Amino acid sequence: TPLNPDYTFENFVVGPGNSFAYHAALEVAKHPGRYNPLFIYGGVGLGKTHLLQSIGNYVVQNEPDLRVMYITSEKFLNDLVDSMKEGKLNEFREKYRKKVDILLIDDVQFLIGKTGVQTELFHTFNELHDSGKQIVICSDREPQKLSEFQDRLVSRFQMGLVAKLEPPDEETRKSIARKMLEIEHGELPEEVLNFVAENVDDNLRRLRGAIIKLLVYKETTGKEVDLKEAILLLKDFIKP
Ligand SMILES: Nc1ncnc2c1ncn2[C@@H]1O[C@H](COP(=O)(O)OP(=O)(O)O)[C@@H](O)[C@H]1O
Ligand SMILES: [Mg+2]
Repeated sequence: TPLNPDYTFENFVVGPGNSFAYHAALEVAKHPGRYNPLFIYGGVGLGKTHLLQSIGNYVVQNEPDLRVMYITSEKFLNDLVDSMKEGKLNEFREKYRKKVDILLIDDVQFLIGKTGVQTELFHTFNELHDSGKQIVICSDREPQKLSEFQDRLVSRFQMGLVAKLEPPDEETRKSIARKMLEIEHGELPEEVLNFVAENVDDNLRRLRGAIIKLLVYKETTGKEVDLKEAILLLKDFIKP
């Protein structure tokens, strides 16, 4: 149960592009089991992971005694592979069903082609679901657009909530960048913050990247960040 201290509902700025996703997520965490399952989808750096673990953290705090499980489709892959090699299929099934009340799986696009794993995940889903265990799945693609995927699994993804994250607008981006700073206990000029939150618009992974890059500079160069200086430092965040 090692979740990220930052990935919480409170450090999530809401905006037209992520509002619905954020509420579904929050709602699911307030009533684990009521809406099974929750499948969040969106492109890179849009809050999937962050949102996914918030459900985790929120539940760890308001439902102290409740087995919460976060995981990457990839680990679900790597763990199975071993289950087969090491020979203990049980240990695996005990770990991902018998001993979980809430199961959060991130980046499911990793299972494309991996029909092997796809099959085992399928049942894990059904057993957890038939016993009211909350399931949440994050994907960089929507159920349909998920290539090389077992229809039965895919149709399992839809029988619940389906929310889509979309990149935020400039106004909302600046707010995210500001809340990003708090979390890093940093600080920047009200003209640098702007320039960054206005030109590092690919995704939020890079937005934070830049905001940290600068902080690292303000660490070494004890002086400070000058708008011009920032632009030199952030070359690879405007045209990668
Ligand atoms: N709505 C948001 N409000 C504030 N910060 C956000 C928001 N969404 C994402 N972030 C920031 O971006 C990072 C998470 O990006 P992430 O969710 O992992 O991208 P992805 O969903 O593509 O994996 C976090 O560290 C967080 O600080
Ligand atoms: Mg992710």
